[PDB]
Amino acid sequence: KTVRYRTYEEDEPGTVIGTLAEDLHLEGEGSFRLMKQFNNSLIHVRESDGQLSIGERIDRERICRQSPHCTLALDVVSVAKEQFKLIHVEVEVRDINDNSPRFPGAEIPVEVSESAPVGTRIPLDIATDEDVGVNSIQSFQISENSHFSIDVQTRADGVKYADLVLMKELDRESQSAYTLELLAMDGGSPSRSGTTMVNVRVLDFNDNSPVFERSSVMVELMEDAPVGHLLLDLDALDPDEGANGEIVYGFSPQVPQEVRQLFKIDAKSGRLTLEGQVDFETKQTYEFDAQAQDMALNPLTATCKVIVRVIDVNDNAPVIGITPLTSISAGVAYITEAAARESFVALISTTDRDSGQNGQVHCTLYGHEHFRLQQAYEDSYMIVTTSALDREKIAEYNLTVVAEDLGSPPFKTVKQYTIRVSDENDNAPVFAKPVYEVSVLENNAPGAYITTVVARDPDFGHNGKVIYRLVETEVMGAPITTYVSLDPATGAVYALRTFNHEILQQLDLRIQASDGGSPQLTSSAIIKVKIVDQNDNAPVIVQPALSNGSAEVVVPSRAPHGFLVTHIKAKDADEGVNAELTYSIADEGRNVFTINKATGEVFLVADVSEAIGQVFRATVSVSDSGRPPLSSTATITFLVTH
Amino acid sequence: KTVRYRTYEEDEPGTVIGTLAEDLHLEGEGSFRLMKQFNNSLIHVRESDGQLSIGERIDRERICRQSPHCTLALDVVSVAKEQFKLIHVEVEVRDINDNSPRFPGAEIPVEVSESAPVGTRIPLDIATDEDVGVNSIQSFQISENSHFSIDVQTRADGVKYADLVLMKELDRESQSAYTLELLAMDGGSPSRSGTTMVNVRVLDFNDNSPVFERSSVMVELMEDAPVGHLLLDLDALDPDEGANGEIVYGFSPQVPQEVRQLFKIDAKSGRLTLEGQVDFETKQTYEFDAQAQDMALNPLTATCKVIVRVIDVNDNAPVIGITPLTSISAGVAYITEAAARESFVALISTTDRDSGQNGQVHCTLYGHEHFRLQQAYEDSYMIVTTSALDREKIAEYNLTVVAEDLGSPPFKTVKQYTIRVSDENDNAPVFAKPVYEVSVLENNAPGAYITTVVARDPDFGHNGKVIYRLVETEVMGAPITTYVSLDPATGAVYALRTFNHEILQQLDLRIQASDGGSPQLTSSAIIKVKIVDQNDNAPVIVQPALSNGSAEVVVPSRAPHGFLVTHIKAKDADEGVNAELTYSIADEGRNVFTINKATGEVFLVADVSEAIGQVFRATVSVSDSGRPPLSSTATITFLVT
Ligand SMILES: *[C@@H]1O[C@H](CO[C@@H]2O[C@@H](C)[C@@H](O)[C@@H](O)[C@@H]2O)[C@@H](O[C@@H]2O[C@H](CO)[C@@H](O[C@@H]3O[C@H](CO)[C@@H](O)[C@H](O)[C@@H]3O)[C@H](O)[C@H]2NC(C)=O)[C@H](O)[C@H]1NC(C)=O
Ligand SMILES: *[C@@H]1O[C@H](CO[C@@H]2O[C@@H](C)[C@@H](O)[C@@H](O)[C@@H]2O)[C@@H](O[C@@H]2O[C@H](CO)[C@@H](O[C@@H]3O[C@H](CO)[C@@H](O)[C@H](O)[C@@H]3O)[C@H](O)[C@H]2NC(C)=O)[C@H](O)[C@H]1NC(C)=O
Ligand SMILES: *[C@H]1O[C@H](CO)[C@@H](O)[C@H](O)[C@@H]1O
Ligand SMILES: *[C@H]1O[C@H](CO)[C@@H](O)[C@H](O)[C@@H]1O
Ligand SMILES: *[C@H]1O[C@H](CO)[C@@H](O)[C@H](O)[C@@H]1O
Ligand SMILES: *[C@H]1O[C@H](CO)[C@@H](O)[C@H](O)[C@@H]1O
Ligand SMILES: [Ca+2]
Ligand SMILES: [Ca+2]
Ligand SMILES: [Ca+2]
Ligand SMILES: [Ca+2]
Ligand SMILES: [Ca+2]
Ligand SMILES: [Ca+2]
Ligand SMILES: [Ca+2]
Ligand SMILES: [Ca+2]
Ligand SMILES: [Ca+2]
Ligand SMILES: [Ca+2]
Ligand SMILES: [Ca+2]
Ligand SMILES: [Ca+2]
Ligand SMILES: [Ca+2]
Ligand SMILES: [Ca+2]
Ligand SMILES: [Ca+2]
Ligand SMILES: [Ca+2]
Ligand SMILES: [Ca+2]
Ligand SMILES: [Ca+2]
Ligand SMILES: [Ca+2]
Ligand SMILES: [Ca+2]
Ligand SMILES: [Ca+2]
Ligand SMILES: [Ca+2]
Ligand SMILES: [Ca+2]
Ligand SMILES: [Ca+2]
Ligand SMILES: [Ca+2]
Ligand SMILES: [Ca+2]
Ligand SMILES: [Ca+2]
Ligand SMILES: [Ca+2]
Ligand SMILES: [Ca+2]
Ligand SMILES: [Ca+2]
Ligand SMILES: [Cl-]
Ligand SMILES: [Cl-]
Ligand code: NA
Ligand code: NA
Repeated sequence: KTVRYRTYEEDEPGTVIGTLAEDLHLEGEGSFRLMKQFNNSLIHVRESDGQLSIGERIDRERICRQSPHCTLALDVVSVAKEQFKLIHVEVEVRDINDNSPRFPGAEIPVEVSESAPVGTRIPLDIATDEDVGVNSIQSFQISENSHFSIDVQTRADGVKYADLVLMKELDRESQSAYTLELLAMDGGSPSRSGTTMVNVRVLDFNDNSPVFERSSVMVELMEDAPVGHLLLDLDALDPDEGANGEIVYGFSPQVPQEVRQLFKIDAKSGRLTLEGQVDFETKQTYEFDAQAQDMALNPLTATCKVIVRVIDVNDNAPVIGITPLTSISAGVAYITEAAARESFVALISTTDRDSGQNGQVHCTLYGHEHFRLQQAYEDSYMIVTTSALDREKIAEYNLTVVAEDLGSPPFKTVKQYTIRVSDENDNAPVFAKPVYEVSVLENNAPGAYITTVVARDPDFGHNGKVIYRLVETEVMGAPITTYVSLDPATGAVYALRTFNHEILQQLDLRIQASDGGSPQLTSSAIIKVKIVDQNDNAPVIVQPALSNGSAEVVVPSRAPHGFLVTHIKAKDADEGVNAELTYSIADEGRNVFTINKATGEVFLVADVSEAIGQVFRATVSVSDSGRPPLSSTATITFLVTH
Repeated sequence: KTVRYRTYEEDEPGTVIGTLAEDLHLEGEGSFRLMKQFNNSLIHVRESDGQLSIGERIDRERICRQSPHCTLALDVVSVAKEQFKLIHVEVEVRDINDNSPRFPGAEIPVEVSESAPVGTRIPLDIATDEDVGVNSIQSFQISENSHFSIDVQTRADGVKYADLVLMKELDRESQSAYTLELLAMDGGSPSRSGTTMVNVRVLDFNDNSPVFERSSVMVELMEDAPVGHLLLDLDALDPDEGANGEIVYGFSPQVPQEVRQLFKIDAKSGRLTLEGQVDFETKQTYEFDAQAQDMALNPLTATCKVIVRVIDVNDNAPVIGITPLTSISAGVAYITEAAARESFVALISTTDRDSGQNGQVHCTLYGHEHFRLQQAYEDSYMIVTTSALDREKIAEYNLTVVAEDLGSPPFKTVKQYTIRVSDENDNAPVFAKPVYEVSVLENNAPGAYITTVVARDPDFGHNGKVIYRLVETEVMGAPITTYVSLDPATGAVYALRTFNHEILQQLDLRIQASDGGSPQLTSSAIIKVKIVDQNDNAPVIVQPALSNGSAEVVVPSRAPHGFLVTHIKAKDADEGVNAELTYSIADEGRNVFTINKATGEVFLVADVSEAIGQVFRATVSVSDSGRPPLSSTATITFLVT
């Protein structure tokens, strides 16, 4: 039969569970023993009457571990009136709360990503309480915090594990670790707690792109900055951890290739440097996005707008260009001597590629005062005449143009230029004097030389070649061209005929000088050729009438001394000295007749000597004054009559 | 001086810009000419009046490209009254919209991660309009969508570039591509359009862990399921692309080594198989988290709660254990023959480790009807006595216990057991006969043997060895211990004295037989020794009185034959035959007297011849029957007066 008692674990040995003999009204005898003791039993039985007392130590957690019931079963045998009996006894061992919740370790380290969704579960080491029932772990508490809570769950074989659950989204940059106190406690007003620490390690996600310390940057860069010049040390920052926050600098992928060759970005430090050479006169502003990138699985990027303003340097000098209105030779401007005052000759351009004062030009002209500088428009100055030009006075000019910029120091450019004045037919031939006077002795040879005329045209080339022409004029009906000829190149006048003074005294040539111009220019002069007389006409006796060189006149013997017989008149063709007639009645032996040398009047020296019938011959000559003189003779006879 | 006109690009050649002679009130002359004719000039001037017309085509976009202003400069020279003059002229060339916005290429390919925050800018190929001012690129057109909204920004050098900007979070699993044709038109009333293709390709991020078609699953596993048995084909899914969505199955990191050695998960297919062996009697429920993992750089994981409930099979047979109250040998129970009805002898345990009917046991006992089975508690049956036991009748019993479980089919276990009955001193010695009788011849030697007695004790060991003792009783005053002795071991009786029948006829010995037990048991018997006579008593003659064998008697002579003279009496000490008196009348010569052998009376044969004075001599003897017979002698004389 089954008799049942109840004990309480870890009681002092020798406590009264019960007594069989008395509990079951057992009158008779008893030799109460346990039937077998393979291990040293925990309960002792009084042989006298079957009293069951706590023998050794009774630890429920050692004999039943986590089993909800713990019954110690023993078989006692007795003897009553020579009958051996058996009684089966079951002693329920009640549980005492002599064990407290325990955790494996004082700290539980756990890891979770900041990118995990709310509700993600994180395992925790289970607590254990070696008691059973209410004396086992009933409740769990977590320390007050914002993010984490616990939930307890039981497995199908009854093992009661715990989970840490995430309530709010994490951010490792705000908070990267958590320290939470975890505790478990059992039932019954005598309550026992056990504790541990949860160390939550928040693992980083790359949820932050880099960002530059400054969103945009401008830097100034001299256009003569040397290679390696440091423009700027770019800086960025990333809050993420380790590689996710480690930055590498460079260009935005859209930056053209010119910039990538001109400028360089150190990928580690962000230094931005010049590797090429810039030129303000070509491009004065660069605009590009630099970028920063973190070294993460899914990299994040940020950009910074960089502006480089290039600054101008005086690296250009003035350029002088000269373009003439009219010219043939290089670097020579031509202009007609006919150009009026303030005529444009050539245009000067003075330019400077730079900007500001460095590109501003002052132009100055050096040369004869006949030319002036006149500004036409920006950096464009005209050369203009200030006075009338005269090729015959000045045929060319050498000029000098200087152009300086306003840099400090300034660049100076110098250039030379030549002006040549074009000929117009501005001057006509000019005879030394308008009227020339020359003389020619009568009875010349034919083809004799009289004179030469000269006219002058100072114009050059064909416009200044003189041509001489005999103007056609009449001379005693006939034309001038028959008496005289003129070499049209030299202007030499040659006589074609032999001239006779007795006929023609003066010959008036009219010569024209012409240039080889278009229109032709002419001028006239006159040569007054003088023919002067000579002694080629001997005088002739007119009265008395001549008969083969002889004559006769009679004389009355009735007449006085110094008689008026006859009057010898004579004529000469020449002029002046050569027409000075002097008379002589001479060589007669006896002095018979006497002559008046003035008016050729012949008188008698002797008295009336004979009566009648006398013949007397003498000679009477007429001469002129010129050298050599010529003369003619008349032989006249006189007779005495009554 | 600078005189200013204005024209419009690509106008009809020969069109009138203006007239210098008339515009500048130029009275006088003019032989208007250009100074520069080294390249083929695009403007020609009429000599008469200085009016210049468009010679060739004038294309602003080719002489000034993208330059805001386009002024052609020309230097003309005239001659007025022999004076050469110069006039500088600036002809503004105005732009018309004979050029349309355009994009460098027919397609713009673009890639963006679905994980990019709002506001991320994607650069786009810049548009170009070769006109200037309002005729330049003024407007950018965007396609209506929820995620991409673009923004136009202007640079230091005035070009209007456009950025593709994202305002709302993308999801490549929701939407993975976009195709947007990008075009722009310029300002001013006649607008010209130009276009390209934008192909937005969304790149995948590993933003979705795998998840199982079922969060938990339970499977039943027979405890005799063979190695390789298929428990379950795990299935999991991942929306992500390529390797980010390709799964490998295995155990959660917390799974003990017992489970990892016992069960196996194929990483590729997720098949869960038994490689070891389970035993319901050892562990009947397994619980573990299987997990699936995507093959991504930093993979994402999911778990599935797997329950394996083990099923019981009848793989254990009942075990029989027997524990006796009292025992010496292995597998042998002892019990005293003194036990009463229904005394506990031994406890049988019949158990089966299985569960259900497979573990439920029926116990049956086979053997002598003196023992039966009585259940004490669960799987615990008592062997009990049913009747009184007697070691002397049955000392040992061979029993058999049978224990079957209730499986289908059932397991049966048999066991043998032996019970031995312990001896108690329940029996006392008992003699063959209660009263023994033997005889002894008189006059025996001293120290002679009479008989031997034997008693019987069936009890065992000391409880059955008999010792005999002579009970102290008196015989004619003295104690019996003096006539006889008893050997306590053999039971032999030796005669101590020599016995005389005349005195002692019957000797009543009282023997006790006792066993060697505690308490000691005794029983008594009696030996009646009878003493029988012998002939060691010679008889003597009493009447008449004797004198060394002689006597004398007188008688008167007056009588005939047969007279009463004298009467010869004798006595014998023995009994029976040896006390048989025989009378003899011995020789006297003459036939004088004759004797009656019955009553010892002697008479006379001859008459009275003599009166007085005669002496007569004879002998008369008495004898007994025994062998040898004994006799004494007496001589009697008779005389007359
Ligand atoms: C204007 O300038 C011309 C150009 O000549 C010069 O060339 C350079 C070397 C520099 O000196 C410049 O400053 C200058 O422009 C002058 O022409 C030169 O004239 C001289 C003298 O008349 C010539 O030399 C002569 O040669 C002949 C024959 O060999 C000799 O008989 C003379 O005795 C004399 O040495 C020279 O050839 C000529 N140069 C050229 C290139 O033609 C010119 O004098 C000047 N005009 C004025 C008005 O100043
Ligand atoms: C109770 O059991 C004992 C011993 O246990 C027995 O051992 C074997 C026989 C097993 O097969 C078991 O089945 C069995 O329980 C029995 O004792 C045996 O008795 C036999 C009786 O014939 C003996 O054999 C005889 O022995 C004599 C003298 O030695 C010979 O002259 C005969 O020719 C014959 O062989 C045997 O020796 C004996 N053995 C032992 C170990 O004791 C016993 O019989 C049994 N009791 C009952 C009532 O069945
Ligand atoms: C166990 O102990 C804790 C303190 O460690 C208590 O707060 C709890 O209520 C239980 O008694
Ligand atoms: C659990 O354990 C902690 C530290 O071990 C204690 O501070 C707490 O009161 C509880 O007993
Ligand atoms: C080209 O087309 C666009 C619209 O498609 C207009 O903005 C433009 O004016 C031109 O017609
Ligand atoms: C610009 O060009 C596209 C083709 O690339 C046209 O489809 C569009 O209408 C616009 O004219
Ligand atoms: Ca305890
Ligand atoms: Ca406890
Ligand atoms: Ca507890
Ligand atoms: Ca963060
Ligand atoms: Ca982060
Ligand atoms: Ca980052
Ligand atoms: Ca430069
Ligand atoms: Ca410069
Ligand atoms: Ca300069
Ligand atoms: Ca002149
Ligand atoms: Ca001239
Ligand atoms: Ca001239
Ligand atoms: Ca002459
Ligand atoms: Ca003359
Ligand atoms: Ca003369
Ligand atoms: Ca155009
Ligand atoms: Ca245009
Ligand atoms: Ca346009
Ligand atoms: Ca997605
Ligand atoms: Ca995805
Ligand atoms: Ca995935
Ligand atoms: Ca099993
Ligand atoms: Ca089983
Ligand atoms: Ca079974
Ligand atoms: Ca008995
Ligand atoms: Ca006995
Ligand atoms: Ca006995
Ligand atoms: Ca005797
Ligand atoms: Ca006798
Ligand atoms: Ca006798
Ligand atoms: Cl003459
Ligand atoms: Cl005797
Ligand atoms: Na830096
Ligand atoms: Na599968």
